[PDB]
Amino acid sequence: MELSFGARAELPRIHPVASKLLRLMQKKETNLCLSADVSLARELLQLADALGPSICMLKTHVDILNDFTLDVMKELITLAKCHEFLIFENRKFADIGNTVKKQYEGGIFKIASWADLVNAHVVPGSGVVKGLQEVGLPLHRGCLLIAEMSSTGSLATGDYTRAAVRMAEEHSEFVVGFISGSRVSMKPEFLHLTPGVQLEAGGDNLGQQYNSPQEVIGKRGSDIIIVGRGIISAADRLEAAEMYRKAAWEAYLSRLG
Amino acid sequence: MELSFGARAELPRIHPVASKLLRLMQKKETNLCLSADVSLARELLQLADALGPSICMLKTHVDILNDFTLDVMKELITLAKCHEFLIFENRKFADIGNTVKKQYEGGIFKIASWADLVNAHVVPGSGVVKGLQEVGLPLHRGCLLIAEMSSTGSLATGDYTRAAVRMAEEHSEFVVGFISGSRVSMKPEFLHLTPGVQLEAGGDNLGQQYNSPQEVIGKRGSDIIIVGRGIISAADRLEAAEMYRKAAWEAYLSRLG
Ligand SMILES: *c1cc(=O)[nH]c(=O)n1[C@@H]1O[C@H](COP(=O)(O)O)[C@@H](O)[C@H]1O
Ligand SMILES: [Cl-]
Repeated sequence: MELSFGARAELPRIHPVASKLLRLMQKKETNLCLSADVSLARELLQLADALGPSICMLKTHVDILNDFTLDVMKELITLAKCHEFLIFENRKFADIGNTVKKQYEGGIFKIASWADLVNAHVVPGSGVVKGLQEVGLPLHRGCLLIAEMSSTGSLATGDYTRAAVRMAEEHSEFVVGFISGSRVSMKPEFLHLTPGVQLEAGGDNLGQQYNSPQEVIGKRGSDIIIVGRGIISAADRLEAAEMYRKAAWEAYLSRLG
Repeated sequence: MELSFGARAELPRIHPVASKLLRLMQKKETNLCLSADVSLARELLQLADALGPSICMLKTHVDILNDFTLDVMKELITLAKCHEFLIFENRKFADIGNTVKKQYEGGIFKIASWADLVNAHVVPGSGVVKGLQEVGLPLHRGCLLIAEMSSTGSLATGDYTRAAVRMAEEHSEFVVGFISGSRVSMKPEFLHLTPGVQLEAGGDNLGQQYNSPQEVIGKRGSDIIIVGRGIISAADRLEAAEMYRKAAWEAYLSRLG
């Protein structure tokens, strides 16, 4: 009952942004999302260009980009179109509906204007989704709900995770998936993206816990690995990205049969 | 026995930021925080100056400020020092430790460089606090933990709320209190700040729910009301600020005896 990414792109209830992503995943043989956790535009753009062919998605961190401008994002969009990847902004929206609407659409960042995908916490209740949707729906954007977190002590467990899944189901015109550590929905229209991924066992000094691509994709049933430091800290970020891409792709192929 | 704000300001285990806030609350007879939910610097600085005398705190929304610069924040600080109120940035930090550290210190906004107070969601586990504290402690800052939310379908209930209180207790060198709808800790060194406050019954059309100053300060035992639209959308903003200040203050006096 496992389907390829390319077949999932054709599912009757699939959102257009999800279909676009699934098609490029299949085309490029990648289910790797780069977490571009860097402070300078030059580095962001150079990683985007060099690793573009290896990734299905680049996760931006505009709240840490010391030299953000909208022109930087225009250049990133050019690279995304060229190399074929989606732009996912990291910011974990987590406020009442009316607030997150403005945080998404406006300020200096104007996130909705350039991000294909955003993510939201479900702790406020579904108003968080509803607010983001008022902005992103006509822009053909999608949203991921944070159903589980990778960090030590995470409270996104049990009934909380179930609430996230229900909320996604009830807002499928805009919610395209989850940030989670494993498959949390049985519905194949939903994407599972998993951060906290490295080839080596370990964690960091501030509560991050790591699992491998083979574990996350192969055994836990997620779709896409989100990798920051496992790539960013490497001497050769391109080689690192290729190792992560192969790991995640081959784990996916093995669950297909 | 309930202590006055002035007496709480002198408690041996009080955090310096909380002491500063409690002293000016007592001095100015105000336990009102203005939520400065505006898009333009001119509007933020106008409200800060006009309403400064009536408030103990101004909650900024830098993620919606279309013309943010550091010079705007220098000028806001000058108003805060003149009128005597603290600056509390709204952004509900909600990510792993390593990420929120950078979101707090860096980017274009450099929140730690001008906000007295920040707030965090507890969903990621205690790393969210550890990460923020690594930046906030050197900068003499404080943090509030979001123990309850004002919105419909909030998951910040029960064991989640209890987890927030334990996290605060264990990080009392940085955490000075809570965003909550009610008193959640019995320790008088912690502040309670409550959003979703208006004089009349109701909500917004994106899940916000409202309670009155008398209910939240008097019956529910909170310390400070956070008010945005109840003031900002009024014809006469100074009069509205004064109505909320008087309401919150009298509720406090009555609980005190
Ligand atoms: C988001 C949600 C979550 O549960 N765990 C996370 O780590 N994140 C974000 O993903 C990235 C992890 O990066 P790294 O540990 O691979 O360097 C990071 O951007 C974090 O905010
Ligand atoms: Cl709030």
